[PDB]
Amino acid sequence: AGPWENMAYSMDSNSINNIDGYISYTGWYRPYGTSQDGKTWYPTTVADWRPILMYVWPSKDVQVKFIQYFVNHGYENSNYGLTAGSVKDLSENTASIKLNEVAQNLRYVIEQHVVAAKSTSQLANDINNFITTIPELSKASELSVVNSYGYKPDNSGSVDDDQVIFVNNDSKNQKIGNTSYADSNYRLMNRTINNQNGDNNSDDSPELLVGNDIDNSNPVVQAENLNWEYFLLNYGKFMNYNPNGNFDGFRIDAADNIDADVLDQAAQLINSIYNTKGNQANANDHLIYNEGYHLGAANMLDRKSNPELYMDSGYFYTLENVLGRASDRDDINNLITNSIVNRQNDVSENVATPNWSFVTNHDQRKNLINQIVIDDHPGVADIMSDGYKAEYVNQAWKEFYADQARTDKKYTQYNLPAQYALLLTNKDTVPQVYYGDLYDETDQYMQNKSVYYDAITTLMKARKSYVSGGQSMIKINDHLLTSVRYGKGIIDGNVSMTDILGRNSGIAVVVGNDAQMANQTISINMGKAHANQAYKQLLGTIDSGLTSSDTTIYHTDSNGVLNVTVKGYSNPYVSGYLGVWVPLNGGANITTKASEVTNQSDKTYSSNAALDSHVIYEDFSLFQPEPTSKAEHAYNIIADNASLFNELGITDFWMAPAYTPFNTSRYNEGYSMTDRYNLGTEANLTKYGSGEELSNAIAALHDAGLKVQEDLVMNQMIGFSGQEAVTVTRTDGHAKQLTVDGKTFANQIYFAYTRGGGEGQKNYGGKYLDELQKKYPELFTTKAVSTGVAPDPSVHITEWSAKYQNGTSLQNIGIGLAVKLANGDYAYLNDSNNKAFNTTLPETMS
Amino acid sequence: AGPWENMAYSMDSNSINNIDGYISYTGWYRPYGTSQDGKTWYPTTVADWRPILMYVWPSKDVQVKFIQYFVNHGYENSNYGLTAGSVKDLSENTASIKLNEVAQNLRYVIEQHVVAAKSTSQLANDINNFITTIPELSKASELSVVNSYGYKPDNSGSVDDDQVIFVNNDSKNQKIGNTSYADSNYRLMNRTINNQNGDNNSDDSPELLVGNDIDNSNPVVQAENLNWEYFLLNYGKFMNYNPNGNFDGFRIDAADNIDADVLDQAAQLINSIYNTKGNQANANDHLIYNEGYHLGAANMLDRKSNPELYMDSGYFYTLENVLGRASDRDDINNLITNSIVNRQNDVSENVATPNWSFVTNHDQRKNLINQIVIDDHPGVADIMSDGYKAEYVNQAWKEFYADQARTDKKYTQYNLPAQYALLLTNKDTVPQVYYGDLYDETDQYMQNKSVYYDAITTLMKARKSYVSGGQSMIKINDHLLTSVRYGKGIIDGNVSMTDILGRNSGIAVVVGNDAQMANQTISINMGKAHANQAYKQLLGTIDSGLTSSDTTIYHTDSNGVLNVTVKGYSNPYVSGYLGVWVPLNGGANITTKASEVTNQSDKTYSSNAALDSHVIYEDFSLFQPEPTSKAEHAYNIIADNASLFNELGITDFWMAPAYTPFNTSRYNEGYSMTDRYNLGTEANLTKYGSGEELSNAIAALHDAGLKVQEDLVMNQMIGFSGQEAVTVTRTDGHAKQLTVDGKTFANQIYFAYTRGGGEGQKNYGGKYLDELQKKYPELFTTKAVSTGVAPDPSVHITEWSAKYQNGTSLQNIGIGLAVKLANGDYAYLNDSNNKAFNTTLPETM
Ligand SMILES: [Ca+2]
Ligand SMILES: [Ca+2]
Ligand SMILES: [Ca+2]
Ligand SMILES: [Ca+2]
Ligand SMILES: [Ca+2]
Ligand SMILES: [Ca+2]
Ligand SMILES: [Ca+2]
Ligand SMILES: [Ca+2]
Ligand SMILES: [Ca+2]
Ligand SMILES: [Ca+2]
Ligand SMILES: [Ca+2]
Repeated sequence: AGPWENMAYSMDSNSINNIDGYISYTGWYRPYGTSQDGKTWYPTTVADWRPILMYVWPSKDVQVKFIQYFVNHGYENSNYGLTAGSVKDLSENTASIKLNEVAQNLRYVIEQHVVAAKSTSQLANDINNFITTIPELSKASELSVVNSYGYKPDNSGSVDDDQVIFVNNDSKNQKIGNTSYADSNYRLMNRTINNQNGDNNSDDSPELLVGNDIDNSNPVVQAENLNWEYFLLNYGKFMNYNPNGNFDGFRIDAADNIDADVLDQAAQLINSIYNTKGNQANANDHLIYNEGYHLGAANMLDRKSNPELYMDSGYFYTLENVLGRASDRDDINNLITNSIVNRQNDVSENVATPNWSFVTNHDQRKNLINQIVIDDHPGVADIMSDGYKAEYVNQAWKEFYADQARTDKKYTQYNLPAQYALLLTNKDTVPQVYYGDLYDETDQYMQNKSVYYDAITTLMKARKSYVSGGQSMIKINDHLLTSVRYGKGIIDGNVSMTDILGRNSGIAVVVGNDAQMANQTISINMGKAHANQAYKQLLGTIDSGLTSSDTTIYHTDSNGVLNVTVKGYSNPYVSGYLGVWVPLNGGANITTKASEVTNQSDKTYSSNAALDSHVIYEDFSLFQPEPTSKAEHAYNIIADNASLFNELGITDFWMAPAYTPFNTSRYNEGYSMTDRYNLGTEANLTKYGSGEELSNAIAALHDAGLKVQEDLVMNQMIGFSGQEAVTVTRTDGHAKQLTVDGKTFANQIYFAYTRGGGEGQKNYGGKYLDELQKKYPELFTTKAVSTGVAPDPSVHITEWSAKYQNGTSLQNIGIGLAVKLANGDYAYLNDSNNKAFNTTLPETMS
Repeated sequence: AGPWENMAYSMDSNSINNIDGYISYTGWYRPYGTSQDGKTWYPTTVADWRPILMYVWPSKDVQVKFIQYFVNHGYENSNYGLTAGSVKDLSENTASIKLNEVAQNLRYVIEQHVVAAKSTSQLANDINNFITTIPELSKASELSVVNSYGYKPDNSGSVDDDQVIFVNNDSKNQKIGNTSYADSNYRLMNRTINNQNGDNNSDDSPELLVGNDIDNSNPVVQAENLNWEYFLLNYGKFMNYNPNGNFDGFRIDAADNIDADVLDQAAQLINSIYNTKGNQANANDHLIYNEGYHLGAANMLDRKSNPELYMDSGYFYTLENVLGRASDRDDINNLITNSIVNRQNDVSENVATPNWSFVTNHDQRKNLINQIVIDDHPGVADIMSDGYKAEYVNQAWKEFYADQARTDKKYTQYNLPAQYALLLTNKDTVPQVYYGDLYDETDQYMQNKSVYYDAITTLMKARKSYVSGGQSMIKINDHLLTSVRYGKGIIDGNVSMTDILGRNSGIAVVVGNDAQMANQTISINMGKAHANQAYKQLLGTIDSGLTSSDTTIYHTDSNGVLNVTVKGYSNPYVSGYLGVWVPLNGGANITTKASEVTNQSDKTYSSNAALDSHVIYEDFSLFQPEPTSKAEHAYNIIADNASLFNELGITDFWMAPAYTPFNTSRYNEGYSMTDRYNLGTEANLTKYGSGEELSNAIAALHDAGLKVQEDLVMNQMIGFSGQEAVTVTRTDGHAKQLTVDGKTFANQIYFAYTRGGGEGQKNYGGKYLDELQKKYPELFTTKAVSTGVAPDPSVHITEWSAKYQNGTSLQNIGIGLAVKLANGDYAYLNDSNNKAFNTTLPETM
């Protein structure tokens, strides 16, 4: 009958793509009919949908660009007045009447193309491409700082300041819109570390990192975290896999970036289940160690009587600045002082902050490799984002291994054996060894021992026999120190009486960071307990590198003093000097059990010989490849190697984030995850294997006497498949509004991917809360610090959604996708579920 | 008779150099006797002094290096066992008794040298040089971040993180020491901007910049600032110079970096003398505009009913980002939205934050020059500090002038005329013009006009005749806007009825930033008050540059619409487009006097046509040369040119900081000052001239109808000559303790230069406080925000000292100079002035 058939077949979701009642220019809809000429109109079936952009545009300008793009991409018909020449002079200043005329004729030429191919598929590509040319309909309008003037890439590989926060919006003003289903009374952001009570922001630790940031201030979320944690502490049991395949504790990821209440609550759950507060015997069996690069966390943990191990990142920087650099190395004395533990004369217990320390972790390998890529692509701003490429990393790796075998290294660490020698002999710490320093981490899992394997395992194994007792570190000259442990039960170097175990243990580590250091003879006080004793050299420096096979027998005088002679070397392994001496009669195990030290009734963790006896092993690398068979699954190899890890004195196996990875994430490593409860199936493996294989790995490790921790990731999820209309504001990592190249936006409706969770969340979300409330009522009557209320188990989270999220890093969708009428009213589809406004549609559809 | 004569001739200041009782390894003392051979000793005269470093050292290792350094610099005698081979094997592990034996023989050899020549002059240089090799006795021990791993230089030219703060130290522990004369109960640092009350650090604005930071939280200092301000407000009268040579108000330097009590009290003073609060007629005659690069100051000043003008630094960034960049210019639209004032349809009065705005100031020119220097010397960390050289700056200037003349500019601003076109036509601001944009600022003052003189002054003069009424800005395309003023007394574009002054004023500025923009015709709404009216093009673009002599007569239709045709151009002056139209029958002055607009009884400054009638002129460049004659003094030239400034419509003459410069400061410009009250004498000229010459410049400017502001500089002084023993901690510019390459220090005695002030401070410090206290008692009963205490005029500051200071930027002296005994007790000289400890000297002394 007429062109009114452009109107939607119905004014509801059955005919009009929408998201919570809002329309998107990228949406499609089913009109009543279509037409290849103005004269004949065919009604649409239920399978005939058309892009909204054929009918509506955000401005007359975009409408002109729509015409101009399609005409120049094959949709011209001089009979209808459409050709490159006929449309080149159209602009926003053309009368509205004419432009619509032209637009109405273009649809005809489109339907012509649709009919010839019997398909909208080519048209779909042309719409998608064209959208890419319009900033407000594509990602550019999100104002990534990557495109800002003078932006430099960050070798972390992510973009701290590309964020939007989810804000409440219950407006009755249709120009502002209404997303009340996504409203929240919580979203208390930056309640991080000492700002848990919002009254001390001295750590300045940001809430937003990457992905969908989880609102860990919401009591229903806080309840779900406990459900999740409880699931993982019983993983094998609750999954009917190996009944001994359960995690014992947690590596807490991004503990500087979540509401700190959830640290209290994870440590409360483990105390409720296992009785850890005031009982180091039990607490040492359920380690919780927090990832952090903020020194203030050590204040907080000491304040809370140490519910979690603090990460001694200051010492990592010390290690790299003093020993790792090529030149301009820092004062050798800083190794004595620049850590959470001053180790000049560490001759006490229960005084240091319980802490874990490292030479490398998976993030520090990431930063260095990314740096290599950045160096090979100067002036390319998107090299770590939209212009990131795997092949660049492959090339940086070939550079990394080649640089690693050099003496004058360009990118890799100098003095890595000395670094580990100090780590594995320091008192008052739980040291952590990195998988990628033992194995070449891009090859299949544990298939290539690195150049540093022999030296580190030599030190790891020696720690079991020699590292106990007091500690003393002495600066010998400007580039040379000794660090001495006195042996089991020996408090200090003036102790004369000891038992057999102490007598035959203790250790001297000698470290220099001047490759030109003059030959010279030094005196090492080993302690009165070690007078007239035979020592051998566990590990020494030779021109080509390192030896563990010096057959000399060294002797202490009647004062426990050992004289050795040391000089500077320069080789792939040592830039300076490295030398380690242990008692000749030694070898017996000297680890301390919790029942041999005095329990501290007012601490969870307490820094002493028992806790010191522990060794954490980071079991993965982000650059670990995908396996090509069942036998290359990390879980399976880990099961078969449980005894090797125990031989090395590892007691605490930090296992990779096991969760189902978003399949387009950069490393497939598990932090970018779609499902917190699905740790792999036969049909859908993770990089590491299947959940059943995980439960066997954990069981094998327990059988070798080790405890296992899971990377608990409360900060964010990535890869949700469902969109919600959310009101957002462009912010920085700290959730403060951000202006980019003079532009910003606030309180705008955004079609973010926010709803999902997988079958894992559907079937296990909230499943144990009733059981937890029965067994542990305290978890749901203890008021959280930041909120003043207890975790709320009366709601189960079976599917995530924006009401449970603080915001998201930019998703590359664009900010002007929501359709707005000429007067600025949002278009809207009213029905039973969506009652924010009356139905309000563009004229062409209405 | 023997080595006991090494002891000091007396255990007091008469024979031992010291600072407040503390001894320095760099000091000298008079021993009782000296000897060349260990056998004969000659007693010393009053003139026979020896360096302490010949007798005492901070460690055995430095004693070793002292021996080794002097033997290898010509103090060798094999008869005395001193030769290069005889000393190379010494080390801190040599027995102390032997090293002291060796050191005693070295003195004999030193004394041999001292007798051969008849002088300790060569020994002085050897000592001085030697100290340069010991980190703990020289500047490296200060932990300058310039030397840190990975340091990059800052084109500001200073080092924000090289600071120490002065802390209280009244200890009876001789290992901690005692500097209680330097104690204070104030030193409330970072009470800056919105953190005046200590409860809102959201601006995060640091206390420490450079030099000796003045503790503007101290009530005695606050009272002295009032004394100073009152002196400057009466400069010519109180100096018996020209009786009309007095400043009228202030540009306030580093307003973001001083306790904000001090902004209140300068506004209070102006109000007490001149009755400015609630009276814009008086207030506009006594402008106080605040230097600021922090947006948070706009809120503070709005909260305080605008006692000072806010500095619209946001808009300056917008100007450089949208128009001045070579490429990737920001959205033209930002010129409408990105300033303290949104100018889409600015059709109101008394709403906007009273503000001053600029295209350039002397600090932005400096950052750019330094950046040229840094580009010219990549990878050199000290290039802006110890490695700074004027010759590099000379080279940068040859580059600046050459690049300025290019079309493809590498360093200088694109579209500078259009920037000033927008600045000088914007409503709701007091615009500020930069001296260095009208003149080639490295030449003698005003001797050389720049390439931009004709254009800026054309717009400047035009403002007198055309710029008034409401404002509308309209984005025409992605790279092109019009900004329009409707003329005197015309509120908006819909007003139809107006007097003759309105009919013949108003102005259209058309600004494009796309040099390849297509030729196109545009419509400009001039307002219903401007229908059927002839227009002339005041300033336009031509292929080679700018015209202001287009003879074309343009006409508006019956709605006030002006149709012009514009395109993109590319030449040294325009990258994009610039075009300016005004009514043909215009020319009459249209500035507004305070009495024509409604006074705001609850504001000091209010943003309306009278405030908008003012124009600030920054009179100086840091790179101004030294004059070579009397005729070349900036003051003398300013007096001869007062009519020029008023012809340009300048009403507010921002005068350079007139204080006596520290004679080795970088620009000699007056911010690095030794004397706050001495603005130049005939025998000791500042760069700009003599105080008497300044008074005649001010009077000439007044004679031309201008008001004159002095750059008021309360943040810091530099160049004190008196040292004090002060207890310091290494900090960043926010007074937070800092670690550098893993090192820090805290509560350490430092021999800082902190005492001075000049005769100006002696003869005028506190001089008017009795007068002020009787005239304006409120100044000394109003309690300051930060301290809850009124300024205290019962102590006069006639000499500055560390008790009146927050701290200092690193003075490049060293931190381990104070002499420490083996047990860590500080050495000390007890006399009638210094009673912190018993006298306690090294054993040799
Ligand atoms: Ca977070
Ligand atoms: Ca992390
Ligand atoms: Ca229990
Ligand atoms: Ca994949
Ligand atoms: Ca991104
Ligand atoms: Ca360095
Ligand atoms: Ca600064
Ligand atoms: Ca200050
Ligand atoms: Ca300044
Ligand atoms: Ca010149
Ligand atoms: Ca010139």
